[PDB]
Amino acid sequence: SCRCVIIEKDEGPFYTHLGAGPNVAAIREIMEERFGQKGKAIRIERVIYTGKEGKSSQGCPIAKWVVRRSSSEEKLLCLVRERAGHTCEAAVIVILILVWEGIPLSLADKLYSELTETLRKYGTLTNRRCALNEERTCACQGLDPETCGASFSFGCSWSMYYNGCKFARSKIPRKFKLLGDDPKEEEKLESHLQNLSTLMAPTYKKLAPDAYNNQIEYEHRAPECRLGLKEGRPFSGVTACLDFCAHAHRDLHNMQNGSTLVCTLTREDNREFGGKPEDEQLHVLPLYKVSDVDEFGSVEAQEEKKRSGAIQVLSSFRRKVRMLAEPVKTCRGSDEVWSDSEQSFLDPDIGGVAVAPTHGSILIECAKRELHATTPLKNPNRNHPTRISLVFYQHKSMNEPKHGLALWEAKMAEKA
DNA sequence: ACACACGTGTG
DNA sequence: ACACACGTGTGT
Ligand SMILES: O=C(O)CNC(=O)C(=O)O
Ligand SMILES: [Fe+2]
Ligand SMILES: [Zn+2]
Ligand SMILES: [Zn+2]
Ligand SMILES: [Zn+2]
Repeated sequence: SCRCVIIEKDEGPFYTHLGAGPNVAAIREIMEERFGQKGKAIRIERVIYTGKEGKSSQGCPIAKWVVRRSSSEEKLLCLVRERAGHTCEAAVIVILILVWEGIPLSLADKLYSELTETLRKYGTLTNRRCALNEERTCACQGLDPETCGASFSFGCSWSMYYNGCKFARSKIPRKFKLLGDDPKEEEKLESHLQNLSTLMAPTYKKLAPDAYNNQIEYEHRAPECRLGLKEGRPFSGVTACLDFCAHAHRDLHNMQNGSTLVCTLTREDNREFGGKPEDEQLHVLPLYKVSDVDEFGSVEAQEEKKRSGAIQVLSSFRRKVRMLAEPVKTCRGSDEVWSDSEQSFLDPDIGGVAVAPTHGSILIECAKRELHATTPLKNPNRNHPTRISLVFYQHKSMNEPKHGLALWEAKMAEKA
């Protein structure tokens, strides 16, 4: 759409549905309008796309810079990318929005408790490729099967076998299936996530209207493939991640021109603004580094944030981890090894920009397009997790009524 | 190209 | 508890 000219990967994935404008100043104007507040309440960080991925010696997620909530006065964090070379009307795009005070703290406290107890006792683990490094030998979730970090997926999901909702053949699908057949437990679980899906829809509409609008386009066509209890239902699936290390990946089944909302819950020792948690999980963009200047282009302003901790400049580590003796085999013992990261820290252009999302916060990013990851916990324990994330998304080709049951019957009706 | 996947209902 | 049928996109 611009004659800056064409457009490549050197500048990063291009999209505007989280927001775009000719300069950082214009982004503040958009965000102040959406959020209803001007000034210190909104924080914008410029991040530079380098295309060079930060990872450990074993190929597992690491951070290099941590963007942390600067003060209780900061309500909304915005990460932006100024696209290299562009002077057009979409020169600066929004790649992540973080609402610090996303849901009520009393609900976050209760969801932390309810989801942990329900899922550890009744949850069916969902196997995902991003649970493992590329060599598939790492142990970032932990090795105790009773306690290891894990991911549980609910709602509707896309299926290559139907090119549509996996529930195409299910009379009365179970969107929140738990081990056994305890309907009362599944209904409680369902009610919590349906309620939360209902609470977050308006927050999504408010802060990322274009993305939100794309996700409700076929709401009245495929309502069986949407969550939520009130008009305006952008979400289709929800995944709960309990101390789960999501290795660098993109959410490739996600619908184009959408986004994912991540609601973070944290263990009880990490719920005060100025607190030293024994551990914490971070959300990382491994292809980005931080700028030398703040939102307004001041070097000293950026240096003040570095020494204040609002941007935590991390340093290299050398730790001992476990490596599986055999890789985990695909759908189709252990030994100790050193894991380093000096190499990611020696190159200033190897990326690793992390945010530290708080209890009850809401994170919005286009996970289909941006490589993203979560850091492994020191002692993962899904029975008492350091962090729970609830990832709300809509997969592609989820626009048929009744989970696509009509097209499937019509499909098999092409018979001989 | 081509290995791989936030699966489920049949029998 | 198993086997089998159904078959898409992407990043590289
Ligand atoms: O929990 C987070 O912050 C990110 N989670 C994911 O990217 C995922 O499970 O696909
Ligand atoms: Fe993801
Ligand atoms: Zn790993
Ligand atoms: Zn341009
Ligand atoms: Zn469905």
